[PDB]
Amino acid sequence: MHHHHHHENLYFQGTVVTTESGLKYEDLTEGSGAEARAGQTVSVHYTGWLTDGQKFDSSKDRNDPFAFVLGGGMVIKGWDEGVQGMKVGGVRRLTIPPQLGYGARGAGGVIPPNATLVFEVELLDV
Ligand SMILES: O=C(NCc1cccnc1)[C@H](Cc1ccc(F)cc1)NC(=O)[C@@H]1CCCCN1S(=O)(=O)Cc1ccc(F)cc1
Repeated sequence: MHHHHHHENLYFQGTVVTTESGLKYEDLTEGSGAEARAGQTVSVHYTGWLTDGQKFDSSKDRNDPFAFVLGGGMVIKGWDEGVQGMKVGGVRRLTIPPQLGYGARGAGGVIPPNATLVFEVELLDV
């Protein structure tokens, strides 16, 4: 029988994980609550930037939070992969390569073709 070892949970400080897809992430704060898993409707706060510091979007007050079905293709691939394994209360920084973001199409004329994206995401509910 396989057992989980919780390495990334125990030694998260200053740790940048690079996955087989090429996505990179770092837990800035480890969450205390439940774990995000595929199939769940999750709610989050977020800020997105280009590598050079230009902000392109944020979960501003309004009536947010932002919510989506994990693993269901409602968002960019780096988010469907990156949010899985976060715990409620956690803040996670995602560095997303263009293939896991908007690729060569870009978005709205604000995010250019072939852009790497940086996001800081806070998990509120699962
Ligand atoms: O595109 C989406 N899904 C389609 C899809 C599915 C599979 C693969 N590829 C695409 C969603 C839905 C959305 C579209 C447009 C919006 F304006 C707002 C939401 N978005 C996102 O996935 C990311 C990540 C989660 C927070 C929102 N953003 S985001 O901040 O980058 C958007 C943005 C981009 C450029 C801007 F100038 C401003 C906002």
